[PDB]
Amino acid sequence: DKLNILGVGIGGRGSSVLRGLESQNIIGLCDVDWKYADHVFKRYPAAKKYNDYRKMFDEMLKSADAVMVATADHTHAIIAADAMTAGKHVYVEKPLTHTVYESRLLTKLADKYKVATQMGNQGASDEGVRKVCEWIWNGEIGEVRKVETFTDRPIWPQGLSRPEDDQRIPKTLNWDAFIGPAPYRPYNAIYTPWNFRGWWDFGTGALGDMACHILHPVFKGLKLGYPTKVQGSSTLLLNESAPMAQTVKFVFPARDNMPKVAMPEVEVYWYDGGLKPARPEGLPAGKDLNMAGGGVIFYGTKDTLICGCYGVNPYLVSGRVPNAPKVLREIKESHQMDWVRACKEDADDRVPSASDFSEAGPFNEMVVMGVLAVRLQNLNRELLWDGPNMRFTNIPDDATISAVIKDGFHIKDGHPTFDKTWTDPVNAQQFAQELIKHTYRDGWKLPDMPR
Amino acid sequence: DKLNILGVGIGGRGSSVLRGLESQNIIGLCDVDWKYADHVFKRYPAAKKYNDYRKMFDEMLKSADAVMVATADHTHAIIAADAMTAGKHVYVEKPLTHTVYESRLLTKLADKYKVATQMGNQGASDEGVRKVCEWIWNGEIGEVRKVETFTDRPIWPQGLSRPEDDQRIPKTLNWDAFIGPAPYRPYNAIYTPWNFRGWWDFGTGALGDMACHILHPVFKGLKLGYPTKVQGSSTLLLNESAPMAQTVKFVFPARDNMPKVAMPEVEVYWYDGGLKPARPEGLPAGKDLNMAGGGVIFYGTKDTLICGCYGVNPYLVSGRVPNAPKVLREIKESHQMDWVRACKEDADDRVPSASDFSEAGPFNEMVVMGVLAVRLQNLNRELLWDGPNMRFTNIPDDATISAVIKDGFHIKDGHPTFDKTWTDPVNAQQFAQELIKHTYRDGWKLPDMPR
Ligand SMILES: NC(=O)c1ccc[n+]([C@@H]2O[C@H](COP(=O)([O-])OP(=O)(O)OC[C@H]3O[C@@H](n4cnc5c(N)ncnc54)[C@H](O)[C@@H]3O)[C@@H](O)[C@H]2O)c1
Ligand SMILES: NC(=O)c1ccc[n+]([C@@H]2O[C@H](COP(=O)([O-])OP(=O)(O)OC[C@H]3O[C@@H](n4cnc5c(N)ncnc54)[C@H](O)[C@@H]3O)[C@@H](O)[C@H]2O)c1
Ligand SMILES: OC[C@H]1O[C@H](O[C@H]2O[C@H](CO)[C@@H](O)[C@H](O)[C@H]2O)[C@H](O)[C@@H](O)[C@@H]1O
Ligand SMILES: OC[C@H]1O[C@H](O[C@H]2O[C@H](CO)[C@@H](O)[C@H](O)[C@H]2O)[C@H](O)[C@@H](O)[C@@H]1O
Ligand SMILES: OC[C@H]1O[C@H](O[C@H]2O[C@H](CO)[C@@H](O)[C@H](O)[C@H]2O)[C@H](O)[C@@H](O)[C@@H]1O
Ligand SMILES: OC[C@H]1O[C@H](O[C@H]2O[C@H](CO)[C@@H](O)[C@H](O)[C@H]2O)[C@H](O)[C@@H](O)[C@@H]1O
Ligand SMILES: OC[C@H]1O[C@H](O[C@H]2O[C@H](CO)[C@@H](O)[C@H](O)[C@H]2O)[C@H](O)[C@@H](O)[C@@H]1O
Ligand SMILES: OC[C@H]1O[C@H](O[C@H]2O[C@H](CO)[C@@H](O)[C@H](O)[C@H]2O)[C@H](O)[C@@H](O)[C@@H]1O
Ligand SMILES: OC[C@H]1O[C@H](O[C@H]2O[C@H](CO)[C@@H](O)[C@H](O)[C@H]2O)[C@H](O)[C@@H](O)[C@@H]1O
Ligand SMILES: OC[C@H]1O[C@H](O[C@H]2O[C@H](CO)[C@@H](O)[C@H](O)[C@H]2O)[C@H](O)[C@@H](O)[C@@H]1O
Ligand SMILES: OC[C@H]1O[C@H](O[C@H]2O[C@H](CO)[C@@H](O)[C@H](O)[C@H]2O)[C@H](O)[C@@H](O)[C@@H]1O
Ligand SMILES: OC[C@H]1O[C@H](O[C@H]2O[C@H](CO)[C@@H](O)[C@H](O)[C@H]2O)[C@H](O)[C@@H](O)[C@@H]1O
Ligand SMILES: OC[C@H]1O[C@H](O[C@H]2O[C@H](CO)[C@@H](O)[C@H](O)[C@H]2O)[C@H](O)[C@@H](O)[C@@H]1O
Ligand SMILES: OC[C@H]1O[C@H](O[C@H]2O[C@H](CO)[C@@H](O)[C@H](O)[C@H]2O)[C@H](O)[C@@H](O)[C@@H]1O
Repeated sequence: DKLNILGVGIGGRGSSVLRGLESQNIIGLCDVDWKYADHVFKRYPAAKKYNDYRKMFDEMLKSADAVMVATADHTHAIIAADAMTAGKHVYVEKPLTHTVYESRLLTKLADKYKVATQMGNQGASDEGVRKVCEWIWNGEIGEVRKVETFTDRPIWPQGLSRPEDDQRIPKTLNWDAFIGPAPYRPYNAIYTPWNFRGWWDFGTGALGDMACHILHPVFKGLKLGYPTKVQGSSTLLLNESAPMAQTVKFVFPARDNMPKVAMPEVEVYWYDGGLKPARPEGLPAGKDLNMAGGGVIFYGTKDTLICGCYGVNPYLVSGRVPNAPKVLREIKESHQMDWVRACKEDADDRVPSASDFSEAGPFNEMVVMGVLAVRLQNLNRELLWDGPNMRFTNIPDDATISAVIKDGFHIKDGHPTFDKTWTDPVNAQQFAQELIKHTYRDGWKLPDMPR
Repeated sequence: DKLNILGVGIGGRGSSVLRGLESQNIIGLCDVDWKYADHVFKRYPAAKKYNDYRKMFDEMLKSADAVMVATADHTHAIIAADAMTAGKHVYVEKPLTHTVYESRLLTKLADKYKVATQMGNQGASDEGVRKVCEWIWNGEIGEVRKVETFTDRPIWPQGLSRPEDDQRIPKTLNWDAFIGPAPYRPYNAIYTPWNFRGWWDFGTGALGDMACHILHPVFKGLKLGYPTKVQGSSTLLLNESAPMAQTVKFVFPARDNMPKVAMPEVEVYWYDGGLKPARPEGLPAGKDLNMAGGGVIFYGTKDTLICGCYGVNPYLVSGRVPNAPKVLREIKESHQMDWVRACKEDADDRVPSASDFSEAGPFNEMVVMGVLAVRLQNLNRELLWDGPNMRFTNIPDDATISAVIKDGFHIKDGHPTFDKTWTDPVNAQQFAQELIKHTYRDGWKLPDMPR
């Protein structure tokens, strides 16, 4: 007796996800690009097709139990939020949302409406993260105070300028439903499909593409919540496009200790774009820190624990392979079909799936927080974050922010010229508020925060 | 009595340097590009002009006392080396050489021939580095075990492909004398004037352009020598062009202690291309780490000492202005005219200038060693360096190296493609030997290492 699922954003990842769900009932499909997406729609010949989720939701929500969402980052929130208010379970690809306010909105709506929820970081349903947690929690490495994490991404070009040409909107593409709540701009294929990753207003760069896969063991294993301090630096930082390489450093406060391991204040370093943490003491020359596209090094007082992306293949530098007590549930079905199971339990008995918004909500808040760190970098200050009120506490009321628009380097009869164009300065406090909570384009509205 | 000076590489920096020496006698000028450099030649209308340093040296060495060198990096060594074997003092812009072997060659030749020498890092003759040394040496910050250094450079584009079109050699440009001992290639104006910085075979990137200015306080003040370990990582690493941004980590061994401060094993971090060290504890929010294009943070057991590029404006995080005994020679003449003075002293009474190759020789070896770190990065290992024999000790003979030639990312009706083209693998041990000591193109010969 099957879940009725609507899909929204089916052309890319959404394709393989709907594959997971096929046992069920795909009854409605909604993509904005009927060309990129065609292959999928006619894999599900029985599903009424749409190209604006709001027409689909009007007609078809009354016939649906769940909603899968694999759109570009900046619309996940508003789609998911409209579905939960309607009583509907939602799978939502990672990253969960584009902003911090949105992540917190979703966490609070999941709670309020009592609906199965799942972020699309599927390495949360794998074995490797269960072994990292069961080991740290049995004190196998001791107290953890410094963590280093990295990806090799971006592997596409970032550092892009807004295209200066024109291009007409294809007949197959609903360019307005794509912009959604973001600020409107002239269409170009540099923005979709796929390449939205490197654009501030749509994607979250390497952070959004890879950090939810890489940092999930660090967040669950150290039972992290809100950080207290964050700082970032990067290669040339532009106003519309993410940079080629960034370093971010977070600091989290001490948490309750556990019986076999203490949970002190921990510093979490993130590197990407080629940049790597320096090699741990004890690690063999020649062992690659990258496994499946990234690495984590937990520096512990008694030993050093290393894993790959998706938490794969954890090992201790010393050579010891612990045999710690089993504590986390072993997920037997897939990452998607576990979410399905959760949808069919009554709210009162429901065993949440591995990426329920209760965990992934706050987790995404840390990933997306790294964006704020990198863009506010010119403030030249550890940024102090108050988590419960979603604001920095330590930005002066008269400091300002300016980004580079375009680099103008050129040589001129041998002598060089370092021209550059910069945006108009805005108030740093308002800049920041707006990265944390976006002002939605007219005709686009989130549901209210509860509580 | 006046110094007879030849100049070699006069168009760019060489211009302002010849300005310093004007009090003397500029009798010979040799540039390869008679167009870029015309302005200079006719500032010194009496100087026999050449475009190949070896013709000039034949005709005019027997008439010269000294030789100024401000060519592109990769020829400094061979020019300087031929001058010193002839009994001639040399000023040589920074970086001193392109390779480590060359730096060691020059240090040993200065010693053997007893000639005044000066590297062109003029911040060595300035005040701020005397204050950093007099303070460290008087225990004002205590023992230093961790140093962080950075520049905002490169401020020009690197990450370049060999140009695919052709241009003809102007009549004004002796493109062969330019290549010198480097491997020959078709001419293009992407290679000179000025822009050679971004090309492995000619320049050393941001390292060569800024690190001798930034790291000179760290080397002199901690009385460093050979490091024992290095490692590096970077953005996209190409086979002919330096990258957008790099991080290097050096480790030096403990040195003799001084009366008032101990000299333990110290780690030196280097960042560039926008990447910055995390902010020190104690430092005011808002205060910029960059001063005159870079920053140095000496982390001490009792206090934190910060300076800018060229060692400018050293301050302690605490707020104290120490008042340490004066120890280093206070340079009253200019950076160039001090070297001149040194040339006119008899060898046995010569007070060396502030950048005599006895110091700058080893100093450059560390700067240029950061290149080796970045290019050997794929070996996935802390590299152990044996200084006295100029080789790594921990590169396997089985292992090989491959660089990216050009990135082929493109999207194609929405579906993306991650092509990249790679060089043919070469033996890693021989690759490295050759970066340390280049094999000179036939017809180009360094002097022997002295016995
Ligand atoms: N879990 C993983 O392994 C994983 C892998 C890849 C992508 N993702 C995530 O999944 C999401 C999709 O990325 P992708 O590479 O598949 O993108 P894509 O652009 O390749 O495909 C997304 C599809 O959504 C459609 N779409 C976009 N905006 C829409 C909107 N507003 N309304 C309706 N349809 C819309 C697009 O036209 C396209 O067909 C992102 O959040 C991404 O980071 C997760
Ligand atoms: N001390 C500093 O502040 C500083 C400043 C600028 C440059 N530099 C250094 O000085 C050097 C030159 O830099 P630049 O910006 O003047 O370069 P440039 O390319 O602008 O000028 C170099 C000049 O030398 C000529 N030349 C090049 N190769 C030659 C060769 N083999 N023989 C003879 N002439 C040759 C060139 O045509 C040009 O006339 C580099 O080593 C660079 O790092 C140091
Ligand atoms: O009227 C309450 C809700 O009814 C539907 O959902 C219920 O039944 C679904 C079928 O199993 C379950 O998936 C769901 O958990 C139940 O609450 C509908 O999904 C909701 O939108 C209504 O709010
Ligand atoms: O997280 C705790 C500390 O971890 C590091 O140090 C521990 O582990 C090292 C090897 O991984 C050992 O050198 C050392 O003995 C341990 O203390 C790190 O050195 C510290 O900065 C962390 O606080
Ligand atoms: O960087 C873009 C994507 O990288 C990862 O995806 C690739 O690697 C996975 C591991 O083999 C494959 O399953 C996947 O099919 C590949 O494209 C990452 O998992 C994605 O989320 C990124 O978008
Ligand atoms: O925490 C201070 C230590 O710094 C070095 O090592 C720590 O951090 C390194 C990463 O840059 C790791 O390689 C190392 O395992 C960490 O403990 C250094 O090894 C030590 O002298 C310091 O204790
Ligand atoms: O990401 C949202 C927008 O960010 C940039 O714009 C802000 O920053 C400018 C100065 O750095 C201000 O002039 C402007 O008011 C801000 O909105 C970017 O330039 C925009 O295009 C983005 O949409
Ligand atoms: O792209 C739409 C608007 O963006 C900027 O404004 C947003 O963010 C501001 C802070 O930088 C807020 O003051 C404002 O509420 C937001 O709309 C820009 O300043 C506006 O001029 C644009 O319309
Ligand atoms: O005739 C012997 C040397 O002649 C030159 O050197 C002398 O004259 C110069 C005047 O200051 C100085 O370079 C040098 O210190 C003197 O030795 C020539 O430079 C050398 O090659 C000869 O040994
Ligand atoms: O140079 C050796 C150590 O330097 C630092 O330690 C001192 O400086 C810190 C602030 O810059 C102090 O807070 C710290 O407590 C001092 O001991 C550095 O923090 C250490 O990592 C180095 O071992
Ligand atoms: O990276 C460009 C160059 O930066 C420095 O030089 C600039 O700034 C100096 C003082 O700020 C001036 O003397 C000089 O005229 C400027 O070009 C640095 O000295 C150079 O080596 C760099 O190449
Ligand atoms: O050395 C272990 C310390 O880790 C941090 O230490 C360094 O980095 C800080 C910020 O990036 C600096 O302020 C500090 O001076 C460095 O030692 C941190 O200071 C502490 O939690 C640890 O002692
Ligand atoms: O000095 C740099 C030169 O080396 C690079 O190529 C070397 O390494 C290649 C693989 O990365 C080998 O195939 C080759 O034998 C080596 O010379 C670079 O590719 C060249 O541009 C430079 O001449
Ligand atoms: O264009 C550069 C010339 O040298 C290259 O070879 C050097 O590096 C090799 C290892 O990568 C050494 O084995 C070799 O002896 C060196 O000369 C290149 O392989 C040659 O084709 C070029 O002539």
